[PDB]
Amino acid sequence: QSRPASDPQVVEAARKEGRLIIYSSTDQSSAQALLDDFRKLYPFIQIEYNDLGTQAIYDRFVSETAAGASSADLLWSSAMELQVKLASEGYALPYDSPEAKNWPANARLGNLAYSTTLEPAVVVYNKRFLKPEEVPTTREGLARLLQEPRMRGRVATWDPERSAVGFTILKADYDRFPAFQELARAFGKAQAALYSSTGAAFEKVISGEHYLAYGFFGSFALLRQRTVKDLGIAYLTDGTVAIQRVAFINKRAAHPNAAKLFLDYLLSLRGQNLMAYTALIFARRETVVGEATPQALYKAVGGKDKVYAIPVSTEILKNLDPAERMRFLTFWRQAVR
Ligand SMILES: [Cl-]
Ligand code: NA
Ligand code: NA
Repeated sequence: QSRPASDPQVVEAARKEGRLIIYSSTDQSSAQALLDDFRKLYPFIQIEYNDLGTQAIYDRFVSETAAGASSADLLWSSAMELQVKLASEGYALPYDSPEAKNWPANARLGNLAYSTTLEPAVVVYNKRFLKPEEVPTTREGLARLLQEPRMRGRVATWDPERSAVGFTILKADYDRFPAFQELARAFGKAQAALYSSTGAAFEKVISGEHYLAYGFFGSFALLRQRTVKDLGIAYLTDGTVAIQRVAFINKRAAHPNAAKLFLDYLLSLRGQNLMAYTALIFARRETVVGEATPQALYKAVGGKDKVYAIPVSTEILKNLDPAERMRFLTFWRQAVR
């Protein structure tokens, strides 16, 4: 009774194909439950899951296509600007997902690419050093906390010069919230350490070498919290930036119908529910019940209007413009040093 909406012509052509190749940035141990469940629905499809860095996905896909080689059927990546760039340059199979009828226009590049997640950039902290009631939930509040001598060298955030996702998140913050400028200068005052990776930042918070990290995905925070009871999460109430992992089907898929079934599964309530519940990846689909969901996120930030979803839109390509990049990085480097 929860099987994704299927075109019978598509399921029958997927049987003949009987294979699916995925290039994905989602860690395989996070995706596993979805792969196993997809196979229970479509046990006639053999999956090749390639778990790759977001740059690897873009380079590898661009290479194979250009050399004319067989590449991925489906590309699934948290690098929104690179996915949107490929899908707006002829790399994407146009396909109207029957599971995406209620997707907001800003969660889909028409029929070229789809959001699969709505993941908030949050504050994480070490509850042995900071109690929940003293962790501010606004940029101005965090800027105030970081004036305290006890916070000097105790703060982590992204290095937007070494992380594409870190860039997306901090740039969205800078473009949307004036108070971000005060907070960036406070990272300077506090001698914030910058990280190219969520895991390197989280390790230092768990160790107590930092007490607080700003701008990391709630999905990773929740996943680590399962293991680590001293990890606190605070949601920003003056405005939260959310990233959307983008999926699209290769225009040249060898198995385009298998890729439609998997894209439909990723978007369905069955797939979105399993992703939220088992992977603790914040779902896109608003009907999912549980902690890693739009409803839970909206209650935590004080309403839907306080979440800015980075859109699945060619408008985000301004982030790749050298002049725009430079203006942001010029401000950033001046403020945080
Ligand atoms: Cl990361
Ligand atoms: Na389907
Ligand atoms: Na639904």
